[PDB]
Amino acid sequence: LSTLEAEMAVEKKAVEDQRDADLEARAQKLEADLAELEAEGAKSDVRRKVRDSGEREMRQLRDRAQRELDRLDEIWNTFTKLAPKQLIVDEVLYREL
Repeated sequence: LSTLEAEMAVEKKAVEDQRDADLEARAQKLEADLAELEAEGAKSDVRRKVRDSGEREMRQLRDRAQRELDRLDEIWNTFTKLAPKQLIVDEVLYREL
């Protein structure tokens, strides 16, 4: 249980580091690309539509990564608390186990 808990946290951390690296890069792309639009023929409403599409895209990026974290925690919890008579209806989670 010690070695597996470690590996599981390392793998779970690798997803956290990957998420933080992508959201920062996407945010930088927003700053740089939004600066071009604000410095060149800028208008109030259009820039808001570009940043809204930027915020919405960033939201989806964090949601996806959080889904994997939720899936990972669902996998580690099921193994530690596992016992006979337990029923697994996911079938993809069972394949992962």
